[PDB]
Amino acid sequence: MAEKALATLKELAFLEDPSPVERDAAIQRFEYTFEAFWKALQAYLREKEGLEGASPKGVIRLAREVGLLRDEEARLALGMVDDRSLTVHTYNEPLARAIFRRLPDYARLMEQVLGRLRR
Amino acid sequence: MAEKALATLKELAFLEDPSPVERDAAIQRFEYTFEAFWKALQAYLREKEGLEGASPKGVIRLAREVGLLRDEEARLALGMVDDRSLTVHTYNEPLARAIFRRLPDYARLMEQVLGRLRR
Repeated sequence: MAEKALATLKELAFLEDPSPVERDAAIQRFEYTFEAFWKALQAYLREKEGLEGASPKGVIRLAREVGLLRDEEARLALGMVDDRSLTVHTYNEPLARAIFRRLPDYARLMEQVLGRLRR
Repeated sequence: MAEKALATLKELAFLEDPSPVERDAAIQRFEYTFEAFWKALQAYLREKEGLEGASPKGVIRLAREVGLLRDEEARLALGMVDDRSLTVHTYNEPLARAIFRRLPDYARLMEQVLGRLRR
C-alpha cells in the first residue's frame, strides 16, 4: 500500500496554509502511509537481507545498518515514529500544526526510500 | 477537553456526503476524541468509583458494571475500540467508509456518556 497511500498524503502534505480539516486529514493519511511504509521496509529487510525487525524503530535501525537509510534519513525516520505516537493527541492546534510542519520531509523521505526498494 | 475534542468531531461526523478530505479528517477526529473519551472515563472511575482500569476495553467494561453504560452502549463502545485501531491501514476505502458510517452513533454515544460523568 506504501506508494499509493503516499500519493494521497502528498496531496495535502505540501499545502502552504491548510484549513483545520485538511490538516487533520493530512495527519490521518500520514498515519496509514507510515504503517504501510515500515511494513514494506520490514518485508524487504526480511526477504532481501534476511534481517528481522519487529517494531518500526527496530526496522529503521536495520534499514540504517544495511544502508537503505543514510544516518540522517534514519534519524528523520525515528522522528517519524515518535510523531506517529503523537497523532492521537492532535486535538491541540499546536501539536497538530507542529506535526503538519514535518509532513513535507516525511513524504519525501518515504517516497525516496520506497524507490530504492525496487529490488 | 473530551467535550471539546468531541465538539470538533461533531462538525464532521454528520455529513451525508463528505469529500475524501472531510472523511479522513472525521476519522482522525474520531481517533483523538475516543482517546480523550476513554481517558476521561478512566479518570472518572478512578476518582469517583474507586475502580482503576488500565485499558480502553477494561475501562468500558467497568463503566458498564457501574451503571454508566447500558449493555447496548457498552457493546457499541467496544466496537469503537476495534475501529480506532483499524483506523491504521485506512486508505482501504471500504474500511474508512464503514467507520465514517458509524461516526454518527459513536459521536452521539460519547456525548451521552460524557453527559453522565457530570450531571
